[PDB]
Amino acid sequence: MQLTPTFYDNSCPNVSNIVRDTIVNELRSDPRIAASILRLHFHDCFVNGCDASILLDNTTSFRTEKDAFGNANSARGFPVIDRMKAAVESACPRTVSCADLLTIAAQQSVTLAGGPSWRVPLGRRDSLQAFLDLANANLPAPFFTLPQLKDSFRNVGLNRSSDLVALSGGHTFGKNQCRSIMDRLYNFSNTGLPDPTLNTTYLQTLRGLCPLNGNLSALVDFDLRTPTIFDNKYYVNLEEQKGLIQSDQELFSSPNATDTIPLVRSFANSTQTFFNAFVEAMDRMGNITPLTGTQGQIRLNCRVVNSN
Ligand code: HEM
Ligand SMILES: O=C(NO)c1ccccc1
Ligand SMILES: [Ca+2]
Ligand SMILES: [Ca+2]
Repeated sequence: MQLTPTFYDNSCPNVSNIVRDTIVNELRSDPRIAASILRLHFHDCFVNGCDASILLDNTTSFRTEKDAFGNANSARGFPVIDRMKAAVESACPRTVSCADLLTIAAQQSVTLAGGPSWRVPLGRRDSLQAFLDLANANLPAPFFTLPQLKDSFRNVGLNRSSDLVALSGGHTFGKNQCRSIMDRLYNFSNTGLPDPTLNTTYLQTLRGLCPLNGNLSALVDFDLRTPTIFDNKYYVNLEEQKGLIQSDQELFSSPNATDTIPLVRSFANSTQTFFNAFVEAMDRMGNITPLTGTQGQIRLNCRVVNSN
C-alpha cells in the first residue's frame, strides 16, 4: 500500500495539531527538543525502515536500539513522544501508529524551528521488535569518508547526491558532544595535527569549548550562525570550512565531493531551493520499507509491543 498524507483525514483529523501543541509546550522548557525529535525519526527510518522500532524498550526476546552506537547516551526526547502518544490515544484510540506519530513530530519540529511546512505521507505501522545489530551497522558515523557516507545512504535506498546533501541540512540546528570532534581538534588521522579542513580561527573557539582534558560530554552547537533556527546557514558554514563534524565538512572539502559541492553552493545561496530539496529528501527517507496494511500493528504504548 502507498503512503498518503490523507490517511487520518477521517479517522483522526486533529492528530497534527495535537502533535504540534505538545512540541510547542515542550519547547518552552527545552529549546533543543525539536532537533532531538527530527534526529529520532532519522535513526528510526535508517534501521529496517520507519517502523518505530527505535522506540521499543529492552525485552527478554530482543535488545533495544537505544543502546546502539550513536543512540546510547545521545538520542533523547522519548518521554515527549509518550506524551503526544497518550494525547492522541485519548482523541483517537488505536488509530495512529507510533511510526506515523514520530514522522509527523519530525515535520512539525522542522516547521516550528522556522523550516518549511508540508504534509507528510502517512499509513505506516509499528514493528514487532527492535534491531540493535542492524542499527550498529546501518547508522552512519561522523568519521566516515564521503564515499562511505554515500554508501550508507544508498544502502537504504537514498541513492541520490541530493538526498545526502539535503538531509545533512538537519545539522542546521541541534547539539553535538565534544567526543565526536576531539580528533579533528588535536590529532586527526594519527597525524598528531588538527584537521586541515577546519578553519583555524574556528579551531581555536572549538578548542576552548572542548579542552584536551575536559568534559567529553560537553555540548557544542552544530550551526554557529543560527544554532536553533532551521535555515540554510549550515551550508554557508561549510563554504568557510566551519563544518562541525568530519562528515559535515567532507560534503565540501572531500576530493570526492565533485557532485556535492554544486548542491552545497546552491543550498547556501537559496533558502527556497534548500527547503524544496529537504522536503523531497525527507519524504523519500520516510518511505523506506514501511509496514502497511496488516503488517505490524498500531502500538498502544510506543515503548512496548501490544500484548494481544
Ligand atoms: C550524514 C550522516 C550523519 C552523521 C555521521 C551524523 C552524526 C551526528 C552526530 C555525531 C551527532 C551528535 C550526537 C551527540 O553528540 O549526542 C548528531 C546530532 C544530530 N543530527 Fe546527525 N548525523 C548524520 C545525519 C543526520 C541527518 C540525515 C539528520 C536528519 C535530517 C540528522 C539530524 C541531527 C540532529 C538535529 C542532531 C542534534 C540532535 C540533538 O541535539 O538532540 N543527522 N548527528
Ligand atoms: O548520529 C549518528 N549516526 O547518524 C552517530 C553519532 C555518533 C556515533 C555514531 C553515529
Ligand atoms: Ca526503524
Ligand atoms: Ca541554523
